Amino acid sequence: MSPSDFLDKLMGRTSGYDARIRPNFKGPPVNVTCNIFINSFGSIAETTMDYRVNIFLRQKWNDPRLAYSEYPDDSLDLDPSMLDSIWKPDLFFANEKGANFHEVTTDNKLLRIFKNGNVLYSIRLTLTLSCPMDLKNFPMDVQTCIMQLESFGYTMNDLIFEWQDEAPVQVAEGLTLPQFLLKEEKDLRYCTKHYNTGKFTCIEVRFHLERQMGYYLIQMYIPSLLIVILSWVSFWINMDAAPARVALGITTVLTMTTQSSGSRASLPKVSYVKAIDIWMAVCLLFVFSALLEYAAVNFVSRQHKVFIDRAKKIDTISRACFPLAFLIFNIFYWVIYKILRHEDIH
Amino acid sequence: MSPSDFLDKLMGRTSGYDARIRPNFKGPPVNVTCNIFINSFGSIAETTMDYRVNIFLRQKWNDPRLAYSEYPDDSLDLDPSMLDSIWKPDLFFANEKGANFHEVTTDNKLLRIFKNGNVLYSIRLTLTLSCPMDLKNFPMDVQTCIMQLESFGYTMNDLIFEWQDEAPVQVAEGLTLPQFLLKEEKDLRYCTKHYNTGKFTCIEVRFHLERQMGYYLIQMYIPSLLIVILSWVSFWINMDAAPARVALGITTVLTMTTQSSGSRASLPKVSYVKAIDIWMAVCLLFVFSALLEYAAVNFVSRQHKVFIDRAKKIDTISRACFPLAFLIFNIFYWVIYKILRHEDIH
Amino acid sequence: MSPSDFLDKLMGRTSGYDARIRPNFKGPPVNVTCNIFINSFGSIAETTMDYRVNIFLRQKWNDPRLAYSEYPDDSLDLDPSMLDSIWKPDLFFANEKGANFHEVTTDNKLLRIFKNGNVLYSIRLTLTLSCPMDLKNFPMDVQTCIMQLESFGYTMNDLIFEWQDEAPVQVAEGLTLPQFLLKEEKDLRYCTKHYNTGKFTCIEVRFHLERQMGYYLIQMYIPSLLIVILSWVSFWINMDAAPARVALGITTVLTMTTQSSGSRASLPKVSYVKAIDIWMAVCLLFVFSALLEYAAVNFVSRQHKVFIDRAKKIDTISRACFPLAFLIFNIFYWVIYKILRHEDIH
Amino acid sequence: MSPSDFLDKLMGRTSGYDARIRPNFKGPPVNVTCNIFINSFGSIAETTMDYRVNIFLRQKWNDPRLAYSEYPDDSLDLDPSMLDSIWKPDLFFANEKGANFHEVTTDNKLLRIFKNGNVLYSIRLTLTLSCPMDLKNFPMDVQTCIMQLESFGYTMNDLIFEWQDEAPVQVAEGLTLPQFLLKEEKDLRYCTKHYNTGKFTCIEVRFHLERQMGYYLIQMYIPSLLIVILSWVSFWINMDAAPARVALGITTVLTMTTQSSGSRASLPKVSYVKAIDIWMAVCLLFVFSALLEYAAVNFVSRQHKVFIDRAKKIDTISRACFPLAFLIFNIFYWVIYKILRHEDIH
Amino acid sequence: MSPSDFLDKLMGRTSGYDARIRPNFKGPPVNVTCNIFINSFGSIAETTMDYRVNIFLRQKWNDPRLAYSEYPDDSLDLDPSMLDSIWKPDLFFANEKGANFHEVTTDNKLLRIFKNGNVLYSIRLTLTLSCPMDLKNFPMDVQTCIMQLESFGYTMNDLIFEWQDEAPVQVAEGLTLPQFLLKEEKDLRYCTKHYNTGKFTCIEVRFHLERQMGYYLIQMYIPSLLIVILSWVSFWINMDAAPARVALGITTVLTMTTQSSGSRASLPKVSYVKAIDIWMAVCLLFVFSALLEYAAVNFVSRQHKVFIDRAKKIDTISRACFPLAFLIFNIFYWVIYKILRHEDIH
Ligand SMILES: *[C@@H]1O[C@H](CO)[C@@H](O[C@@H]2O[C@H](CO)[C@@H](O)[C@H](O)[C@H]2NC(C)=O)[C@H](O)[C@H]1NC(C)=O
Ligand SMILES: *[C@@H]1O[C@H](CO)[C@@H](O[C@@H]2O[C@H](CO)[C@@H](O)[C@H](O)[C@H]2NC(C)=O)[C@H](O)[C@H]1NC(C)=O
Ligand SMILES: *[C@@H]1O[C@H](CO)[C@@H](O[C@@H]2O[C@H](CO)[C@@H](O)[C@H](O)[C@H]2NC(C)=O)[C@H](O)[C@H]1NC(C)=O
Ligand SMILES: *[C@@H]1O[C@H](CO)[C@@H](O[C@@H]2O[C@H](CO)[C@@H](O)[C@H](O)[C@H]2NC(C)=O)[C@H](O)[C@H]1NC(C)=O
Ligand SMILES: *[C@@H]1O[C@H](CO)[C@@H](O[C@@H]2O[C@H](CO)[C@@H](O)[C@H](O)[C@H]2NC(C)=O)[C@H](O)[C@H]1NC(C)=O
Repeated sequence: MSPSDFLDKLMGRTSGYDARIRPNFKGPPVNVTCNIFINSFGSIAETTMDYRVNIFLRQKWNDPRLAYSEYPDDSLDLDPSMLDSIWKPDLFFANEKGANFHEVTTDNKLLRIFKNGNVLYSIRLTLTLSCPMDLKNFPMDVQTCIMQLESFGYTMNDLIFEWQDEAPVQVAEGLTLPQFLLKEEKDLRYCTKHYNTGKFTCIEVRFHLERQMGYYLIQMYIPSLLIVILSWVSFWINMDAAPARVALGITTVLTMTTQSSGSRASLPKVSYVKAIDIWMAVCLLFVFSALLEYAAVNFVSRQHKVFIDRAKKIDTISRACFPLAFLIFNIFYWVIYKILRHEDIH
Repeated sequence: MSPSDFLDKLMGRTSGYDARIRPNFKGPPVNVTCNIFINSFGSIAETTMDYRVNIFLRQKWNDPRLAYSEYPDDSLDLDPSMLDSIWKPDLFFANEKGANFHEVTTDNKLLRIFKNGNVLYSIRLTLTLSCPMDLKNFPMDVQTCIMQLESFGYTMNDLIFEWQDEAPVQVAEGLTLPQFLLKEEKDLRYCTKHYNTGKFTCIEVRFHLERQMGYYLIQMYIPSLLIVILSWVSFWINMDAAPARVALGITTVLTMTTQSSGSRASLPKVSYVKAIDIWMAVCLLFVFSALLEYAAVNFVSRQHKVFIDRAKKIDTISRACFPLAFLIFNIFYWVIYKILRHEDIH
Repeated sequence: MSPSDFLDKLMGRTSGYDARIRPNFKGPPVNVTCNIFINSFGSIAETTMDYRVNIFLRQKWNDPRLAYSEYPDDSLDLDPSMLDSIWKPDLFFANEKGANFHEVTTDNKLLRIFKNGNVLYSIRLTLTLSCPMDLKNFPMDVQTCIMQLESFGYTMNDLIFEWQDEAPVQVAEGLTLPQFLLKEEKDLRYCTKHYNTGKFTCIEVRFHLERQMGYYLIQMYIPSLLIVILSWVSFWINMDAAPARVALGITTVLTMTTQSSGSRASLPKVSYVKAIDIWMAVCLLFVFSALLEYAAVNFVSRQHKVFIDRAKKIDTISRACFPLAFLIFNIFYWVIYKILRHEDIH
Repeated sequence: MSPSDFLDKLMGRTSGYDARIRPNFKGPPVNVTCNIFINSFGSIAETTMDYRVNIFLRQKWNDPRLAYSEYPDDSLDLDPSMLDSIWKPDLFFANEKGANFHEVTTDNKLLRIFKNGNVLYSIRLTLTLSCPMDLKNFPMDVQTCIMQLESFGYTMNDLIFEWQDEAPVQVAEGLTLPQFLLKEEKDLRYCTKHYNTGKFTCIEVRFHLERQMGYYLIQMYIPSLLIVILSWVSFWINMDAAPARVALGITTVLTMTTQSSGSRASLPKVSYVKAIDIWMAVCLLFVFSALLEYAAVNFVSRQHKVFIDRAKKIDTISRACFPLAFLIFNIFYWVIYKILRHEDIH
Repeated sequence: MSPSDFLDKLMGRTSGYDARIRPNFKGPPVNVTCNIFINSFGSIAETTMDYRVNIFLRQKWNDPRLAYSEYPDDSLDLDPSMLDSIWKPDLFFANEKGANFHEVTTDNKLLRIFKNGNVLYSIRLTLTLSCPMDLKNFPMDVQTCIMQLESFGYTMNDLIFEWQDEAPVQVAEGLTLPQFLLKEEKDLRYCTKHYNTGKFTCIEVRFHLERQMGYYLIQMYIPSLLIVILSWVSFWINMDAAPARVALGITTVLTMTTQSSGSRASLPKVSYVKAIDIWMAVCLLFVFSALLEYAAVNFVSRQHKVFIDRAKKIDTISRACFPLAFLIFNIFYWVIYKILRHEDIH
């Protein structure tokens, strides 16, 4: 038996097969079972509020008109040359900003037809999916990325999207992301769009990502801590030496304002306040109060000797008060964020 | 009755249907009723003077030649395979810089034909629409984005664009923009282009966006206020200590010039002045006058003791004059902008 | 009379019409009358030496083979479906780096055929035209943008490009550019390319743009003036206080070098000098000479009291010499540039 | 014998050749022998975690149906006009983010058919292949780039990919990369993907790249060494002069924090620490301890003469202690990294 | 005689002309004579190691099958409608990273057929050609850009590429590049690729570009010279005033490190050292030695009056030693680079 003509007798003008008609035209809705295989993950830009992903989308459905028994082979691995002449679901990604196929040597498509009439349809896709991100608790935040698979033309009585009981979302082995950590577990919700044109099917997955804090502690917490400790040096400097103490005040706030403005380089402008802003605002208040303390002792020292020992008493108290009032804030910052970020796991 | 041949008898060579001829060729103009559904909104770049939007454009019109009665179904959900062989309006966006369709799995199109001959045509579009923006009152400004839907080839006697009485512009639930706030109400104007080639139909919507101020107060108002308060420390420093007071003058203007140049990072170069420039120019005049005040008291102190108490009197007056003259400016800046920005709601 | 067959009898195999043959094959050259309508203007990047423009290109020419008398309608508004099967001029833009059509819903084309056989052909185009820019007199410069419309395949004996006597270049109402001002008048030159392949027709327009100076005076003239005035404070400071005066010298040149390097952020590296460089070089010489003046008085003061009053005399003279020598330069800078920029209007 | 009809008799409807059927349909798997020729290499972006490469992909396989004996020519150099009508392997690159063909004048393809029925298929490709990079030991790191060639539709019983015994990967002569060094040797592994759809063939190459350190020593090691030596000047400055010594402390850490933040300009945010961070953290601890040493001697000097010589003793010890404790660290940094980077050659 | 049928009789099924067969199939190789016309030149990015160019590629060759005598016209200006149905060389650019055609209104192609059977084929192309650049002697370097035109499918016995004796490379009048100078003369080498697939023809041109130095002297030589002269002020300052002299030391190196890091903004990271690095390293050594000189005189001054005049002697010597040792370096830097850059013209 020739391989070429079997495609003609199975589908075409001779058999009356039409690619514009769904399998069960006036019967039960077509149940399309979908699953994905994340080949790559990355390019998560916070400013643009989206992320890039490369997936292998597989779809399975039953077509009674494509049932065959002539060839004894249980499966029929078919090239994508007739993929434009069989009926396919009109799946689309609702949160997608930009997508394209892959044609590096040939069409990156797979098609298989089984004896019972089922059809396996695999494709390679690159997506740039939008993600509404909440940047509160910025250095220590669990984000949730979204992915919706919804039909465009067919309603609930025509097309239904489902997952398998077996691994709907598989991730490639060894895929490690630079700045976050992909959780093993995933959430499969069942969205359903309700437009003025009618009802449409939809399926949704959730990806939980945890940001890595190490970079931020190396960049905007340890150097800011060093700057605050540096400002604490002024209590040990001689109270008479005015240019030295003011230089320790002013140069500290000089570098701190630049660090505060530079800590929000990648963050998209957001009206709410972040935990990083709380940290660098409290540290800026600490070093500004340190210079205002000198502005107090310098005016106290000139009141003309009970004003001399009183001037030294502020320096002695502040030597063992500013580190205590900063260690308390560190406890009230590194505990209230390891409690609440732990809360709201999902 | 077969599904395949009904499309042939309804339209094609057998029925004489032509896609190059409008429905009422020599009769009343075709009334096309349009509406949109904003799926996503964002990427509003001020430098490029445009914004990005992803919409679902729906068009409805009556075609007498497409009236059918053979199939008892009231509606006929048709795949987009014959969308290139029926008559469609030549709609285009006048303010569009760049647009494309979506073909992530199949064509993102919808087509429905009813018994009376009406046609429903839905499509998914991504647009980059130009927006003439006025950046005066920059930190607190209500912008207005524009969207025009105009025919390219047909005139008023052929094609007419209209909205429904029901929700012409619908926005997806949960769509929150990073830096602005989309008003619930919308304005539907009725533009009409008048070129040398004739008259053309047009319809226009207006989107009112309010910028969020929080980011700006965290970045270029609170740190500038801290810098001005820091410059006010020099009145409390000893008048004899020349290097300390000049260091408090110069380092203040050193950081202020960088902050003034850095406050216009994203703003496209604009000839008019902004409210941010007024704020940082007045604050720069305040800290420059503070250093010029020291330049006055230092020259007054050396005139050789009536010149000593006179020198101290300027410091005592300026301790309770600069905050008063700055609080008055704050009243004359945070009231004249909450009055006028409130004015001109549209 | 049917609408469909008239296109077949007017042009096609039955009538012998060929789209590969110009109307007057062995007669007078075809005169194509062109005009444009600038829908948008902007994205004038100085670094890349080009600008972006979106235009409506209209072309008019006579085709004797397309003359019709059967339909009583004077004009024949035709969809762009046969625009690929009629003869069209092979116009191209010589200074174009990148261009594309627009297909947001359908083809953005217009075609009209009149009784006498004339053809009106309108199209929507987006262009990125290169512009050779001269950046001398940078803050105050009149640039000239260029746009050439030239045939690629046909010579002078075949194709001739012309303008109308009526408004060849029309600009959309309300089009205001961010950083420049488009002059109302335009120049229509008549270029003619002379390659080794022969002679070709060409038509050229000129757009005169004036830069807006306000941004630059807010950024690199007023702050530099404030810095120079700040350096003039050192004459009023006590001559004995060495760290204060040197701090007023050094911090001034510290900020000035950064401002001089930062004033050429967008300017493409150019070998010639600009007016901004002249301004900031003279101001840098003024503040460097101010510190060298202190380097003179400090060495004069220690020569061991005729050396004391001599030291004070330089400070008293320089108090009323540096502003006079800077006001003279301001006159010799703001007059020699309002004379010469006024000159060379075209 | 005509050249045109031989292609028709060799393949087509007359001969029954089908491009949708692999050569040995129900026999042994088709063995495809592949090799590449790297025409260009570069654009290795660390932030995006990928690299760009332009290659000449050559594939060789046997087709019994294409065996010919009519033309005495041993080889048949065929234009790519029938490349779409013969069977070709569905090769694809697994780690590819973006790829395209080349059509600068014509299709950049080559096809040769020999007497025995073998087929040579050469193509020009541009790839943007993702590379999982490990940035530990950043200034001195051996990276490994990856390239996988895997079939999409055919399994192990159908398609098998192999290399030659002769030069599978050839590099163009004179190809020198800006920032790395391509090793002469290459590793050819034999990957095999195992998806839920079945087994697939795969072949993999490895490219070993060595970063060039010179740029980094000129930028963030020599200037940091100069800064640390500059901080060592404060031991030679007079212990009484408080503003001079604190200015040598503070300005040093002022520039060092900017250098530490600026050393990670191109590096993508990574949670682990790098060797550059170790270097600039130890140097920051050295200069911060130098200023804390002054904060110790200044407080020791005022205890009211056994406190004077004790104050000078710390300065004398630190003159010959800080360079010794820094030279030891240099030995413990430039040896532990020339041992371990040498280790793990592959 | 009709114009339409002559194309059919000259080429097509009736005449047996095949576009898949070269003119002399089993005879001498086809000699294709090529020449270019650079319409635009620019966008030479050093970081990406490539440049952009827009050219008019003209090719001339003889086709005996296209010889005609029926039409008395010596030349036959043909539209590009049959350019896909005649034989054309498979030219490609070996060093090209990205290229595209131009279709702004129609296809930007030209075709002419003469009586003897010769064919003239002109096309418009935009290229992004890679250029291996050597950045040593960066401010004053003669670069060489490359352009290779090589066949992809045909070998030496089939296709041969040649230039004319008359102007192979023509440049448009008035083309002035921003940052370099294009030499009038050009080098035409004769490359010949030798792959494992066989021998291929190739032709190569060379473009010599000279960088303009003016921008660099305005940016990183004159301000660095001013900084070094500023550091020379410290010799004239009083030796007792410690904070003034150290502030002149430290602020100088503070600005110099930023200038040294900022002088390599556009340069791609390169392991070798550049002339700019030599210049700013020597100037950094000069200002660091100036501060170390103060660190010497300050320690010499306190040795308890033979130590006082000895301290002043270093200041007096260094007043007339540092400018002499810097002028000698200027001679040994501005002569050794005007000798060697002059050498190696090609
Ligand atoms: C697609 O799935 C739906 C839901 O599982 C099927 O609908 C059910 O079909 C069974 C079998 O006839 C009925 O007994 C149920 O009453 C149906 N339920 C509903 C809610 O309709 C449907 O038959 C499936 N279609 C196909 C083609 O497999
Ligand atoms: C499209 O809408 C216009 C305006 O509503 C219609 O024009 C009117 O048609 C009615 C019915 O014949 C007339 O009585 C009016 O005089 C018309 N007004 C104008 C200004 O023309 C038009 O008929 C509609 N066309 C279709 C096909 O529905
Ligand atoms: C296109 O325009 C040219 C120039 O106006 C026309 O050429 C002239 O035609 C008139 C009418 O026959 C002659 O009297 C002149 O001698 C011609 N001048 C030249 C320089 O050739 C030409 O006829 C026009 N062609 C068409 C088709 O309108
Ligand atoms: C492709 O290569 C495989 C492996 O070399 C070949 O499979 C072998 O073929 C020989 C010859 O018939 C047998 O003796 C071996 O037992 C086979 N081994 C396996 C593991 O199958 C195969 O024949 C080759 N196919 C072609 C078309 O050359
Ligand atoms: C293409 O050019 C080559 C080289 O000029 C030609 O080859 C020569 O042809 C002449 C004329 O028959 C012979 O006498 C020489 O011996 C040939 N030399 C070589 C090295 O082959 C060739 O004939 C030209 N082909 C065409 C079609 O013009």
